[PDB]
Amino acid sequence: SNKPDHEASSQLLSNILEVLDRKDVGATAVHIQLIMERLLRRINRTVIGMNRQSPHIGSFVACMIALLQQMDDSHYSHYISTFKTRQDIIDFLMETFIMFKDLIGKNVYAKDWMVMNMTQNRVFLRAINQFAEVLTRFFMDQASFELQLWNNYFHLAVAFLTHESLQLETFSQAKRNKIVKKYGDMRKEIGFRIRDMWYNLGPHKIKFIPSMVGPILEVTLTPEVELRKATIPIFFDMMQCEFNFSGNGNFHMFENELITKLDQEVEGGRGDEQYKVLLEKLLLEHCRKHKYLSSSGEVFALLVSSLLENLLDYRTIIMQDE
Repeated sequence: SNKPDHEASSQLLSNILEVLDRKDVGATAVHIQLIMERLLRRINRTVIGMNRQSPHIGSFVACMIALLQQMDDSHYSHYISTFKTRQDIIDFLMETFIMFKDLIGKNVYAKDWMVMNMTQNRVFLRAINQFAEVLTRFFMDQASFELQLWNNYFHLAVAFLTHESLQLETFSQAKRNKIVKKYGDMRKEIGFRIRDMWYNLGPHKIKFIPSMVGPILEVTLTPEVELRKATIPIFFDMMQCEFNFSGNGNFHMFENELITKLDQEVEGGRGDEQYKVLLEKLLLEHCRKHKYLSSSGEVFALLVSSLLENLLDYRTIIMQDE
């Protein structure tokens, strides 16, 4: 029966936290700590159910982030880390990620509040980061089993990283620099964190490739240079992992959907010629790092690259010939 109170509650919920954020009124680290402790999963449940889009849900949105905006890692790690039986906290985390995907998908703003938009981007960065560290120190091969959940994470991570791109900052010549000075390039460390999570995964990667094949391309498809630069080697990485498998088998299964998706997005029109160029380059580098199977992957990547100029030429010609 909480329904009519939602907005009203948010009102309450608003002011408290913001007067908590009000600087010199009084020290509140433990106080906000407590409020966190006994309201987080709660409000998350709410906006799970409050998840209807038409109403004042957006307000709750701010509420949530504001909390965690104010609220510091020491707290995340404090007891929201330190819950009861682990499986419960696992459940909670799935709730978190699924909701985050539900946020980034169907964003609750008309894209004109891009300022607070950037802010909530940042706070989501921070929060999911804290989730990353706990998921390591509570769900790496130290928690060797029940390690699928990253599915969500990774897609969510990728799904996060799949907006606010070079053309977007292009809008004003100032726009890029503006958002960089205020924020930098979020995508950089976003992808880097996903990358180090990949590395941190360890041997269980082989359990995971065919799924994560899709995600690693958009990030690689990224218009920018540098993170894409650090991003390609992952490809040689899991192809090598598939080789650790290919001791029994190959990586043909891998390269198949590789090529597949590669197509549908390249024809979808994201990468550029220099994209394939640097692909070729770096993959070749990696192939110099390794022996014979690197040469095999080289000829396969030559096939790839070929297909790439085929597609780019296709695109440029279609947009101008019929």
